[PDB]
Amino acid sequence: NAKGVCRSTAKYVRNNLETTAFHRDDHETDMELKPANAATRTSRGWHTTDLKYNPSRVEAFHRYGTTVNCIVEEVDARSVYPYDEFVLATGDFVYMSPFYGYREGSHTEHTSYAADRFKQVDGFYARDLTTKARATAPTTRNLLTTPKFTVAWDWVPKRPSVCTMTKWQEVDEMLRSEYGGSFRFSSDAICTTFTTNLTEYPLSRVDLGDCIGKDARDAMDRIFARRYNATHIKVGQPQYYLANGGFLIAYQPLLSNTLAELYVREHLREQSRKIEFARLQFTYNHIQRPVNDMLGRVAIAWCELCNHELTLWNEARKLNPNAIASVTVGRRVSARMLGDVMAVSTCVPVAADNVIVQNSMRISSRPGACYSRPLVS
Amino acid sequence: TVGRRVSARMLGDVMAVSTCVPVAADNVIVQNSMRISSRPGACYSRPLVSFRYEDQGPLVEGQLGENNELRLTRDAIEPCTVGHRRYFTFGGGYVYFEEYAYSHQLSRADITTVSTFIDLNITMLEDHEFVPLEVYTRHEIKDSGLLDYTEVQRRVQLHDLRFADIDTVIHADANAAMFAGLGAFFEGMGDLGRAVGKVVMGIVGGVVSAVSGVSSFMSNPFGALAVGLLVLAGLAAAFFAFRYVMRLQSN
Amino acid sequence: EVQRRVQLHDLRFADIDTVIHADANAAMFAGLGAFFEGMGDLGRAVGKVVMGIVGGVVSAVSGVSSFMSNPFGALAVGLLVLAGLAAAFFAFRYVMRLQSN
Repeated sequence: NAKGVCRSTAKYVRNNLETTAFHRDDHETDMELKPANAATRTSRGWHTTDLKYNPSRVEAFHRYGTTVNCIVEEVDARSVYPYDEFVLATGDFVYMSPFYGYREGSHTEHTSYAADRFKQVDGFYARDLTTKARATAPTTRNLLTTPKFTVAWDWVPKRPSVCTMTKWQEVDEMLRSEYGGSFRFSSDAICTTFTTNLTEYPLSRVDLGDCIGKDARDAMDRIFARRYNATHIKVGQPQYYLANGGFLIAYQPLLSNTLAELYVREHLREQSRKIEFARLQFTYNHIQRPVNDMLGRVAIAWCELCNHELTLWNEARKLNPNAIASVTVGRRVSARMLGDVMAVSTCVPVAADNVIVQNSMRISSRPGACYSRPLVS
Repeated sequence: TVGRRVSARMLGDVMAVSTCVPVAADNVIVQNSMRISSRPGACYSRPLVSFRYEDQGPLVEGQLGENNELRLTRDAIEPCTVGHRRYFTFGGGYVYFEEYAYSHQLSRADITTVSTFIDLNITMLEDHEFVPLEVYTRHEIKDSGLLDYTEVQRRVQLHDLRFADIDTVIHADANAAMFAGLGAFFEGMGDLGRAVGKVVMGIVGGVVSAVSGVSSFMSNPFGALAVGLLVLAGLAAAFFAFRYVMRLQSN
Repeated sequence: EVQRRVQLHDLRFADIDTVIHADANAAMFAGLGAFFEGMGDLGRAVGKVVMGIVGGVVSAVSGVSSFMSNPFGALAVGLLVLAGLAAAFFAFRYVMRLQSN
């Protein structure tokens, strides 16, 4: 931080004992940190020795008795609730809360490293290794030593709380049926089938802030006004259910005008020989049988269609991961198959005038070979 | 198409089919390592397993295939890489391996799902590689996951280049450089160049063919033995006669 | 199956590369190196000169091997040994006459 240099010496372990290394077998010296040429605009990096890029590495390791190279790298970091640990853009984990420290409220957070491995600094000032210029305002700096690298970040107090659940999908049409002592839900919009117990969940016992309830009511009314107001009727008040896998479903049953009148004429005959549709919806067997057949056929049609599309899409995913992932996310991304799952990251853009193409694809050193695609700078 | 697990194979322009047999999840065991001990450069592509068809039956050996399939061959092998990481589907969950060794198991609920053809809520990072030093010092190959269609055709084009370089070496021979050197010298001398070159090329051809003949004879064990016995006899005769004349030289 | 075979072929090329990049003397140098490192200071004092003389031996053998591969090089030694055999057997038969009488 003070000058942009390292000591040219290090401690290492071999044969179960500690030993000291020295750059090219020479004495302790301040080595200058140089920018990495292939590093992006963001996620910058610096090194003390050029062997990572220069071809001299083919002989350098046989030319000197020992080498020492100092590395410094900027990376993105992410943490998720309950914020007990975090990950780095290199794929490594850190078993400590990003909000931890010695200040108020920070010292009670989760940690898995010894007390000597952590240190905090107040009134710290950053300095860019590229420009050699110092920062204008101070920060609080956290420092931690992992068994394979040291890591540092700027400290901030723990952010406020938020609603326990977030809206994922608004479904215009969703069929519900009862089978094997459980409810089953399905739609053409999503290929998932939700399964749930018959008992309704008491949402009011937990959503005291109405953050789930209010949003649900508004969405159901928007959908009803847009598509159903002219052809269907609301049967009763909304219902809440907790589906397998950790989803919460807000449901609103409907009846079409053409079907509602069948319940009306049955009720009129029942009243003649001797309205809350919620009391009648499943009582008249002769009306429900045609409905079970009609809607059962619709549900099966959607099920067969999902299997057809998933089968084609999952095969294309193996041939070209980048194209398939970019279409799903809606932006250019890089993707790779790590066995039976996919890993992803973001690509960085470059302006069209900052690119130059070379005139030849032939390799001069080996006459039989040629490049498949053009060379660029 | 059929609505159940089946095995299929393409016999040219038609398909052949048969039924698969199920095995219970508790009758299967996975091994801790993917490295091959007999040949240090090779590693298995997918984990090794052991299982039983019935709760009391003898053990059978295999390799874990795609989508819970149990293969009986143990033939998926690759050259070992650095920075290896993999997740394999296993009995309704996943098993995690790193640097060709086992680590732990996960539930299908532990990983986020791209549950729709389009979804924008993913919170990615700009990844930065923490490359191992062996890539520079020992020139070891860095892992790159499963091959895609572009990568497959890139490797096929690289292998046919290597075979082409081998063909050039066996089709050509060391005398071609000599013949080219001689020809380049003679063509520049005109009529005299051809008048001398035509006879010089003939005698040089006689030399290389004669040398090739005697060299070829030694390929046979009896040919190699005959020349070996001749030089051995010559050595015995030489040292005996040399020692004998040394006696005369002495007195 | 296609990607399984592609990975099997690149394993075979890696084994071929390993054989041509390495050489028979590496095993000898490794054996010598392990002995001299284990021998300590005196081991280094001897090893530094031993690698020089062994280098002279292997380079001399390679030097003649590079000559022997040429048709004229093979012919030159062939004519020399043939002449040596003729000289040896003639001289042996000659002294045998003297040995007889």
